[PDB]
Amino acid sequence: KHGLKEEMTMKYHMEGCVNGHKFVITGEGIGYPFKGKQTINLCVIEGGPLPFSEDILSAGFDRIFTEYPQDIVDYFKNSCPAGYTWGRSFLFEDGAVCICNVDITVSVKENCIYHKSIFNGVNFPADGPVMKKMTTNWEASCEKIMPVPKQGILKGDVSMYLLLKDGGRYRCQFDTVYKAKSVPSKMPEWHFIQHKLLREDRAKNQKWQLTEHAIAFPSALA
Amino acid sequence: KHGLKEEMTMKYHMEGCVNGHKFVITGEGIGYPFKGKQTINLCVIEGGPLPFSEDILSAGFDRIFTEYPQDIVDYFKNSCPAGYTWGRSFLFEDGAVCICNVDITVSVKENCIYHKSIFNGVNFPADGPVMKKMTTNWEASCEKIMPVPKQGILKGDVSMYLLLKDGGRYRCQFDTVYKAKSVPSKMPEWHFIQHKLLREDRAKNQKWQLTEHAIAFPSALA
Amino acid sequence: KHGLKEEMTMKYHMEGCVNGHKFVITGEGIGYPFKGKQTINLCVIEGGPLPFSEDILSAGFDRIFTEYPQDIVDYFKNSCPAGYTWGRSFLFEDGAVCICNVDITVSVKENCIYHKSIFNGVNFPADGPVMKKMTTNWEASCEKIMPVPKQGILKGDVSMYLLLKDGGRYRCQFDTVYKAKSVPSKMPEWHFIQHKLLREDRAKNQKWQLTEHAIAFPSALA
Amino acid sequence: KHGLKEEMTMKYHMEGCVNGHKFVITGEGIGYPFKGKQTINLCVIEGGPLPFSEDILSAGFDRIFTEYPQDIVDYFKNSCPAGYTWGRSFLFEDGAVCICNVDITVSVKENCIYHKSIFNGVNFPADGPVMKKMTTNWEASCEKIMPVPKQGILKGDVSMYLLLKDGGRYRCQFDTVYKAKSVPSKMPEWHFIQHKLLREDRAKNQKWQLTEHAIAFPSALA
Repeated sequence: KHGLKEEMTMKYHMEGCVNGHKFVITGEGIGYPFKGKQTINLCVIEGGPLPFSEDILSAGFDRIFTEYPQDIVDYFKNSCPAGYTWGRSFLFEDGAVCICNVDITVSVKENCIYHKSIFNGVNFPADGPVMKKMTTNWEASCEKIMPVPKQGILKGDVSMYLLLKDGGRYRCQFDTVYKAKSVPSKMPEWHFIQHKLLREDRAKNQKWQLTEHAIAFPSALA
Repeated sequence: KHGLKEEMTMKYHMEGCVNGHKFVITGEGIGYPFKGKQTINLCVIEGGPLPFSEDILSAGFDRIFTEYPQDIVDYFKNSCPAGYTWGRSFLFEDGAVCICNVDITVSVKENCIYHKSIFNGVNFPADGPVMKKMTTNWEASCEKIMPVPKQGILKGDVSMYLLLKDGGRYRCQFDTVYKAKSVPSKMPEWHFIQHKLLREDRAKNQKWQLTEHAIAFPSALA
Repeated sequence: KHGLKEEMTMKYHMEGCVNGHKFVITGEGIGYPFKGKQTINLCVIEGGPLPFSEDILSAGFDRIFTEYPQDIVDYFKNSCPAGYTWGRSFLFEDGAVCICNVDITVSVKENCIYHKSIFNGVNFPADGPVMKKMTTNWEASCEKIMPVPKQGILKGDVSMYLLLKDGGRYRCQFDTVYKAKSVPSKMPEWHFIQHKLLREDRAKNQKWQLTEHAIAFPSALA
Repeated sequence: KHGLKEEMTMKYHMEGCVNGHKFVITGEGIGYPFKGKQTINLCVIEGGPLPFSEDILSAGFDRIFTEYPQDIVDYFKNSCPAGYTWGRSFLFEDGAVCICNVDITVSVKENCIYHKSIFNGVNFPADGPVMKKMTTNWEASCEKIMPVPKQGILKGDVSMYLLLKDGGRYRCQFDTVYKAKSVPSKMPEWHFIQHKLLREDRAKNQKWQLTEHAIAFPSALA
């Protein structure tokens, strides 16, 4: 109906720079828009091996892949097949900061979703979990999604924790704007989305895999 | 079992200072620990009429009043009847900041819960929603609750929105530590709590009423 | 002329609560308004010994004691003898937060300046420099002072570093509003003030001493 | 001695993306390393006309151009002719965020300094001063420069104000790391630098000019 089928494929290109190191990452994978699941495999083709933990890039590679109850308006699916863009800031508690822009576009012909990313960051401390690769996975999280009705865009807000090998928690504040590639017809009331995101790594060429399950749920409290 | 019954009464004393103005507020109300509901009525007995919106004080007056599924450890109820203390910072987006400390203690004899608060704030702009009283209610929110196992305490984190009469959203970041008044035996895995909080105001003496429904829910994603 | 003489005496009362611990501190000392120097001695009379480093309270006990070139309007001296109030937030990098309100009033009769403070804080980590007393002194700093002409008040902004015994730096963001106790006649262009602040401690009763030198200087760059 | 002469020329290339709009800017100008002055002219060659105020990019195009008293170690000049890189985050008070990386390299042959920049940003509000071009100039500022001795790098910290056409002030927090392109021999004690930065705009092709005067000064307070 909007270009999507219960099972689809995805391609991801990310160009970036962290702490002055450039890199390019390319990724393919499988996803289930209505189940709210993606699984994707990534490969560094430039700048490898990354001197910073791969975890920082994970949310840098798609809300189309969210399970939405039919009662709530799905802005992301509604934007398809042309798709949507978004931008996000990442504010880490040790002062590091990153920013990401992503253009997402559905190719109905090939039943494939494309993701081009620019990812940039700075001020990760040399002696901190990211440049020393002491991060494990991101905790599950619950995101708030708020309409900016006058603008036709959405804002997301979620405070995120990265778990440390050595026990602890490393915080990162995510602030996101989501913009349909053309004017939507309806606009959701605000709502939550719950997320789970896991990484499993893979010595010739740096590679790894990510999985995400996400589910939307109304403001309403029983 | 821990001093609590399905229906209870509450008393609230808050002493504070906002933008240099002091005040004292006293409150009584009714609550349902296991349903996760309180309703409470408040009266200014000093410093009235408040020159700042009453909304800022709302979370300043109890997690005992949260509905907890039996599967997740309820730290707050477990701390009763002696109870617990907590402290919270409030970081508003226009630069204003507030802090609150609260001592909570259950009187099993009288089936009553006492709440003593100190509330302080500064740097609310004269020409902003709080000092001009243009705030409506707080949006529903979803709080994260994280164990600090080594310390026996909990940390809460939730980014909060106050709605404006004139449409918009005014943000406030809440960071909280919760400390049982003596050493707990078990410690919850981390979890979410969903909140709803509403104000209805009441010309002799400044008074108003607050209602809260809150429900805990596990990290797990179906 | 405004109640002040090249040498004066000061009295300081601070009531506070940090991390749930209350206390009262009383202080006397000597100061030189036009040289921009104070030296003051402090004594805990309640809640002693403090479980948190004394450094956090240092800026919590007077801009009257700033050296001002005659070319720039001195708002603080101009507010005397009635004096002025102020409020400040303190945002530490580990998430702790404090707030202070202070009423300052000159007693020309006795050539004495009074300082009443309320100081409150929360969320200092148990295992961090403040609750473990691993702080040394605050680095020198340069504060920005900005007029809010329409309101007749001033805003101060300075990012502050506390030095750690074990080498490092612990950051704290200070945001301040300064309010004359009645309407001033002129209002400064904005400007810098440079600060130096040092602590030397003193087993019967917890006591210590603070010294401050501060000098104002115009926006202008040679 | 380190490749520099009292008068030099500069070339600037910046590639960027703000709020999803890409662009390329190219710039030439004249500078006086030891007087701490640059003046530079800029031209958009891609993406013009910018939909966001030009002010945001101003600090995005060199500390070599700082007047340093001989008593304080000049890390930047010392890094020449090979030069140095740096990265900076920009945290605006309305939630927008930007990041910049810059590689600076001196061509002694041609008495020219090259500046390649990547500049990225997001979450500038549509209805805010930057996307509506209501900004004037940046106020003068005083930056703190702190050595990270173990790493051989420097950290800068300065809270910045952009002035608004319609009167007001728009805040931006700058955090910077400066990294010599090879290991320096000495390391400065920390210090201040005072900055002044002004823009004058110029209908065929979007162009404009920037000027900067900057002067370093020791921690010491007379």
